[PDB]
Amino acid sequence: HHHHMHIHKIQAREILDSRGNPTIEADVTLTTGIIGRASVPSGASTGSREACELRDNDPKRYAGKGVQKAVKHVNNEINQALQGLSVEDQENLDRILCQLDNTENKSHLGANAILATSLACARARALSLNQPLYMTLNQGDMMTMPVPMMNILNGGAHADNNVDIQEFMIMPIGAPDFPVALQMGTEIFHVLKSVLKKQGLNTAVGDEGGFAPNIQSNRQALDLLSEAIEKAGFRLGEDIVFALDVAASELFNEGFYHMYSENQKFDSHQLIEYYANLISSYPIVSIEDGLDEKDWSGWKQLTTHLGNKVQLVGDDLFVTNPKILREGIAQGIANAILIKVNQIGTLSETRQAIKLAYDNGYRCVMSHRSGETEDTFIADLAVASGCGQIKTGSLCRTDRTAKYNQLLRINELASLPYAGKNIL
Amino acid sequence: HHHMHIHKIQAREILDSRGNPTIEADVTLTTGIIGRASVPSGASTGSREACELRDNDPKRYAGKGVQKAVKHVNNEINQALQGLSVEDQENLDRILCQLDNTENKSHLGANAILATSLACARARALSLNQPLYMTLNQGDMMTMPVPMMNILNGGAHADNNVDIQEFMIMPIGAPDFPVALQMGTEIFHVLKSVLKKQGLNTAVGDEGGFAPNIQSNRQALDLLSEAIEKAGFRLGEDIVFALDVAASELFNEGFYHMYSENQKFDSHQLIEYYANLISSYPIVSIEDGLDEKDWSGWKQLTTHLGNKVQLVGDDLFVTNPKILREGIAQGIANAILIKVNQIGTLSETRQAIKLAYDNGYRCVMSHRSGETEDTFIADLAVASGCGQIKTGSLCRTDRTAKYNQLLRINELASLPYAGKNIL
Ligand SMILES: [Mg+2]
Ligand SMILES: [Mg+2]
Ligand SMILES: [Mg+2]
Ligand SMILES: [Mg+2]
Repeated sequence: HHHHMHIHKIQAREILDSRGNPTIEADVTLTTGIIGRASVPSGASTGSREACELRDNDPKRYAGKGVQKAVKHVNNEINQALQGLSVEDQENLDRILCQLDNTENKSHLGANAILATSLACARARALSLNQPLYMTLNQGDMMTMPVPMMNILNGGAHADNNVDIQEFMIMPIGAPDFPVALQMGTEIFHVLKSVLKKQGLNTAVGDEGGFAPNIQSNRQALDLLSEAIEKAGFRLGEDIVFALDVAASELFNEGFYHMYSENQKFDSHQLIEYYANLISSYPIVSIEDGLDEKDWSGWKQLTTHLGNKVQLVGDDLFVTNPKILREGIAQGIANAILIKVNQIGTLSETRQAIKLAYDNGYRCVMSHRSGETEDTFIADLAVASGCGQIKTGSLCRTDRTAKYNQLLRINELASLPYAGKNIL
Repeated sequence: HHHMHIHKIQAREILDSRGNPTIEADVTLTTGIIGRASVPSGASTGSREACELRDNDPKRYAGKGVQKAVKHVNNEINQALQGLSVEDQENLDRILCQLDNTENKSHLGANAILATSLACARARALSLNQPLYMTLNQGDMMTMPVPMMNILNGGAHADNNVDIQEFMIMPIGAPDFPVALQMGTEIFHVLKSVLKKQGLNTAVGDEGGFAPNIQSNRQALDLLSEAIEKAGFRLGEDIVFALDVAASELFNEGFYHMYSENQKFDSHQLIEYYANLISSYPIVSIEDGLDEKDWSGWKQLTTHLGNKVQLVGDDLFVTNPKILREGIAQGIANAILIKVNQIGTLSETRQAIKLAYDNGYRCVMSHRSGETEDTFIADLAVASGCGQIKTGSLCRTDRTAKYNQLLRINELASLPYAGKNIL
């Protein structure tokens, strides 16, 4: 009977994210007793057009970062708005949530309250169907185990070192399947720890589990990773390639991009040239947010000049937002989008952005935030969407490894190809 | 009772919070219910811990694969347990121990055995349609535990110069557990500002505590004190300290080496050193203050300071009822750190707890420095009524997942918070 998908109750609670800041978790209980549960991540380098992350701003509670207001919105308005409705229709529930909030940026109820509800409903649906989450999430795309881009040296907003570039990532693109890809990246990660330790560089980790040394230059960071790849026995280019998240909106000030670690200040043109030179020296296949979220003329130039040679990922540029991605597609900027559910607030709108990217030749990279939880939703969504690439952290900290472990579990019975080099 | 019978047991290799392989098991009942559990891994491991079976293939995960343990679950353990009931935890655990037939579980591996033991416990809870902590209680009065929160990491958990492994705060003055978690978190974030303002490292070690270099252990305690005060809490009334020295890591050739302070100590001298710390700071608990083999030292420590401070045996006892029994008889320590993977079954862990309770020893439910997303120790801490948990700093989901599970239990458990009763 299909009334078994009807919602009995929705509730939320405050939990801690992986940085120690509160975030929201929602439980959706159906009339059969089944409970779908999901929690919401939180970024540090957040684009200016991300949907509203509703916080309490009480200085006497968690330094103003409580989320009891968002919890209260789930317990009250959202619960009573959705009770008796079916979780079988994800689009209908997300539509009701957006209309209940009735603001462009989800600032009445909070994008975190809406997303917690949206994802918990998706899990309640999957439990009702008695199928793994990734199966219930697929909308016809050919599923693959994704290639991970693994952020093993952290900088920028994620660490207190002098590193300007936010993320230095390795991608085990030459691996034959996902378990071996994880093994390769893990082995490189541990060799990198030894390489750093021998040079007296910091091996404590930043927010995403990558080491947080001070570096002499971005090139030194890439040299250190190259050294670790070689000492682990893998081949640059053939086995492992590089991806970067510059998070350049964090470096843009007063009309210039500031590479403080290198005492350099670049206009847009000079930073494009800077990237072209890095690409000619290292196998960098992907650059995320190479330019500022408002530098649309720069992004167009970057895409024309280097887009044939490298993947260019809009993160803050697009904020997982179909309206913004549509404008970017029309203007010809970037060729990939970083998919962050909590940048937009619902599964359904995330799916819109994915469809708009696929239909127009853009790749999708499924992504964590730097503030994670134990929730592994993005592992199932990466597989289900067939996007072929995931960005979910270094190889330490369970906020990251829990996603890698969920991919290992999915790989057991999914009988799916590894995206591998097809992502190029 | 047909609904509690085992259909199949299987295992898989996953990554722990340090990036090293570990084992996770699924126990599938004839009803289709699946109990799942994974196994943590220590860094400063006692010499008498049960065998953590690794593959030792240098071409694979630097020799730290656990496929041998996974295969022991898939084959020997599955075949031995097919058709038995998870209703009786002691029976399954007895069967697992007899199947291995070695003193330190070196044939199947304590990790293979523990993964099965805990997965069976979960499948049992699910079959009873009861929260895990409910199904784990064995008559003790349940409480929400006071957390000791390791917010400055050293020793084997970070590559800084810090000798003491763990500097912990305990929000003993909090009215309930959510407020205790809030207190510790607020201090954690303030401590980050304190360190950052002094130019000290705020990247984190294995358990989520900051990993700066320090001038001395007193300086570290001063830095924690400054953060407690700037966060607006009171030393003593609100917040007290606990330490894990992991002194077996510091012991070599008759002396304990505090390299960071350019000093070494014999056992007698290190006892004095603790006495002086305790008189300068509100330290209420010292774990592994002496080497795992320094039994004469531990006796002296216990007689001299045991009425003033909690003395937690960790490597001293390795959650092993046989060793705890010897220690109680000799009068050493007054608490035990409970680590399921030091002994290898839930049933033997429960034996240690009961043996401690029956003799006036306190129990501290504990993580390992290498954790997984598994939150079993949150439910076990509550179910045991031990009143104290050690499960990490206030960042890294390997730690916060356990605090989050305690928040979830607290919602409907209607249980008191152990508070100052832990003294
Ligand atoms: Mg960002
Ligand atoms: Mg980014
Ligand atoms: Mg230890
Ligand atoms: Mg210890």
